[PDB]
Amino acid sequence: HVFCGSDNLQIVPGVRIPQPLLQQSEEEERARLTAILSNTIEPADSLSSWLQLPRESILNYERLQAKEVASSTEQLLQEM
Repeated sequence: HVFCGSDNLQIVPGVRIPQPLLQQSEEEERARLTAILSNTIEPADSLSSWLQLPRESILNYERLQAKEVASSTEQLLQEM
């Protein structure tokens, strides 16, 4: 998904990385890459949108860690 690209590359749904310019100057392309990196915005659901992970997997992971900490705090309450 990342390296294989031709004339256009969309690694995450909100960012497009074009191919190097025809004029082929490394300074200008460096500036262009830095600018297009700066213009990006990272959404709150980046872990599921920017990555290829489904939302269900992220929710399942959050639920698993929540139940783990809930079990630990339940036990600690018994420990007194």
